[PDB]
Amino acid sequence: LDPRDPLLRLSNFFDDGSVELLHERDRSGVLAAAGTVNGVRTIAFCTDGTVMGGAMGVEGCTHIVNAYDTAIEDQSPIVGIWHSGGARLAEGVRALHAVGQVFEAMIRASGYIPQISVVVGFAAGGAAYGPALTDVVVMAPESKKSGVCHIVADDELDAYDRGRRLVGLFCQQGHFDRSKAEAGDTDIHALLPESSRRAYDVRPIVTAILDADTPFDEFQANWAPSMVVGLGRLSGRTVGVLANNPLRLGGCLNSESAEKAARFVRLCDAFGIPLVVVVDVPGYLPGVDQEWGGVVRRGAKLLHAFGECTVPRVTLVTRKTYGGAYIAMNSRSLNATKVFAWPDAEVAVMGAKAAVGILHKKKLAAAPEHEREALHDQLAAEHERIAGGVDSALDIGVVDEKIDPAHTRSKLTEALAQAPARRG
Amino acid sequence: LDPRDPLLRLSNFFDDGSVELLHERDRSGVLAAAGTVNGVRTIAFCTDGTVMGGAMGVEGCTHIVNAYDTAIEDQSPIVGIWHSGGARLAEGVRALHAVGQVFEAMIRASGYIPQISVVVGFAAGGAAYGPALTDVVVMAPESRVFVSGVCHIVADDELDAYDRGRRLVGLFCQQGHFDRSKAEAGDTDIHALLPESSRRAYDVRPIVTAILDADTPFDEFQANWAPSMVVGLGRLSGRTVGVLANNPLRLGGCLNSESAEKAARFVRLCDAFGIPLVVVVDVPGYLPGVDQEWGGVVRRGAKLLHAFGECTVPRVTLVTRKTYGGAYIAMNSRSLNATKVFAWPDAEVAVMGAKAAVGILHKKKLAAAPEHEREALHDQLAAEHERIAGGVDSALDIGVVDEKIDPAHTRSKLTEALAQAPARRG
Ligand SMILES: C[C@@H](Oc1ccc(Oc2cnc3cc(Cl)ccc3n2)cc1)C(=O)O
Ligand SMILES: C[C@@H](Oc1ccc(Oc2cnc3cc(Cl)ccc3n2)cc1)C(=O)O
Repeated sequence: LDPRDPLLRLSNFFDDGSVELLHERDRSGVLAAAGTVNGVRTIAFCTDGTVMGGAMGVEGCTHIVNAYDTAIEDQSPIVGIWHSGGARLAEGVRALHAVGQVFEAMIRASGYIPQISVVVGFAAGGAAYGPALTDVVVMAPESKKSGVCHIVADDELDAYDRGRRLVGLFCQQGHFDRSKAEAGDTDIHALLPESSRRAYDVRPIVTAILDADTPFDEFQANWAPSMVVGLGRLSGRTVGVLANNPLRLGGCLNSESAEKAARFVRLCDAFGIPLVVVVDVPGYLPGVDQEWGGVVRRGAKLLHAFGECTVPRVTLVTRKTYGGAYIAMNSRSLNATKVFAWPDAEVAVMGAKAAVGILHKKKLAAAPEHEREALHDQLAAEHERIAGGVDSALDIGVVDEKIDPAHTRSKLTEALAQAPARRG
Repeated sequence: LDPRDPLLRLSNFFDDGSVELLHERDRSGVLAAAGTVNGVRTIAFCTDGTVMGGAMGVEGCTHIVNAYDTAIEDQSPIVGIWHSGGARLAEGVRALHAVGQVFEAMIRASGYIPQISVVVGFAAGGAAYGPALTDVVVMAPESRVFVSGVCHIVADDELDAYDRGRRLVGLFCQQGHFDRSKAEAGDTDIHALLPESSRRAYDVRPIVTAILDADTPFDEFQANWAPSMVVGLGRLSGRTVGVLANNPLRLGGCLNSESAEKAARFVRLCDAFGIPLVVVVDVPGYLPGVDQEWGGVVRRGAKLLHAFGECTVPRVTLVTRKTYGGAYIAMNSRSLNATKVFAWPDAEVAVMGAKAAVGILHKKKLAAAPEHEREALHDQLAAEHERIAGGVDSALDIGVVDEKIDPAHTRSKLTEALAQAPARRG
């Protein structure tokens, strides 16, 4: 059989022997079917790369729409397998219309049933926008469109594999397990650099929080690299993680990271998936040139996403969190479920040196130039002794609890478990 | 510092003698008040630029939050007047928390009561992000936002800024009703505004203004951002409507990343407040960034599909000259549940232009043809393709256009469809 055969593709995705066609096979360019993915009833459709290179037509789109109606009715996840040059030129406006009806079905399904796209071949035009409307896009390398693909697989087979795991993440979310959280506790603080000025990759910290032999399904690893987001399991339960990554742009927020974070927050909130927000961010940045439009607009959207969120969302401040960025990273003012801080964490308007340069500008300016750098450092030291600490923020109430980093897992799990499924 | 006195500014904005302060005056850096705007009960607050440059602190932010709670409780529009360098740094994290609570209030109000910002001075940091969370930002030129599409309306001066601020609350809060007699009395031959040649570019704005009431301003949003797309509020037979229109004068009228984003936000705004939409379509395609980055147009375009697809206010489409391909689907097509789709007689609804279509469908015959005859062949191939594809009659047959109309009744036909639609569904 040709490798592009849609029944072959469907069969490699679904549980063995579970495939049930939803319609008679034809020359429409689409084959849709029901089946199971590790037991859970799932709907899927596959564009047929053997007919007109998978081009989307009236009858094909109609099968997709029927599959969507079926999935919506049964509340089943729906998975599309894509390989298609786009709309069938010969079918004219009729095909355009039919493609649009696919979009409208996906929009009706949005936030109601999970939608996973597995792009296994070239996908252009309507076949690029189709996946763009779904919740998670898995791409095989054999298939610039920056930020559109969430997960890059090794090949086609690995792509169905990640696709299958995603069905489990969304449809078998499970329960938190306090005993497993404690059993996985480690000293996560040890993963930080000795110097508080040195940059590090946050991912080992994310990995240490999540269950040990469970994959971290990171989204968009190569887009907006100053932000890390993705799905995993914490004591068996599906969680989404967001984490500033000091390794890139000093972990600062900017237009694309804010966009990446906001979309991820909205996706998890839509499906009842609780969030862990690992914060270590000194500030935020404009684009090339000094354009602030993006980070203002996207930043606002980030605020909106956390603000309206109802799933549990717990913040952990590892090292430092400053200013407006502090506010946007799931702060108490935006109704965070709980905010924890490691012992040596700093929560402040800005660095003590910068703070002092502003608060004592005139004293510093009026001081003799030779006594000045010493005066600045002395004032900073005294500022730092009364402002910035965890104990100050505790006092104000914007940090709920300072925690031993050896208890990060259990503490996080405990806070998430005590929150309602929906409120805040 | 008299001119930046908040009471003065609040008084310059509200109807004369309607100011009722919501709290004792102080040095918190904000003053909040209730009042009227052409009789509509309105809540407002002004940052106090005479105190530490309007810097935002715990007490001031608290007044803003109580103002929001009052507006939300009484379902009143709320207007912020902004002049602030940022947060009261000496308050430390306390100030950060307080500014966040302002954001959180704006979020609670989002889509529930109209929020209008009037930026009259330097607005930085938190004072930049606050207005970004509201629905319409008006900016006086004697000012600057800092920490691009963030400003929707640029006024002539501070008083002009208050005047537009005031008109805006009228658009949101006194939306009125459609009026057939007035719609018809304003009918003109709108098609006459197009060039003779279907290949010439033109500014779509006179077409929009021809549709809207003759003696009523068209409040265009973001005129200098995403210029291939025009959006804005105006009145149609006295009724507040939103207008979206591709503008052929810029980038051929093509969709792209920021035009899709501009359109999507505007759709969601009108949908939130029960404001019906007129979509004027003349779009031949869509574009990547000039570096060939398609990411934006894909992500933002999908957001436009979503905005129209979920929309429940009435929304009617008018195809004037052409609508092609994927851009056709996105511009409030029947497949996304458009309320009604009108087309002018010579309009084209198609996958692409006939010349382009044939060039693909018959690439081989064309390339085989002798060089001095390949042009006559291309043209005869095109003419026969458009005998059978692309016209309004065909589109009527398929069902993607509901009615071909005489352009001289454009304004009244649009009014009729919007007026007779359910206020919610589709
Ligand atoms: C000290 C500083 O205080 C600020 C600065 C900004 C601010 O508000 C926001 C809001 N959303 C943001 C979102 C992102 Cl992605 C980044 C930064 C953001 N900042 C709130 C307080 C200032 O006033 O000078
Ligand atoms: C012939 C052509 O047909 C298309 C192309 C694209 C398409 O889907 C969309 C969806 N949203 C869009 C949004 C915008 Cl702002 C622009 C273009 C958009 N296109 C649907 C059909 C193709 O398949 O090649």
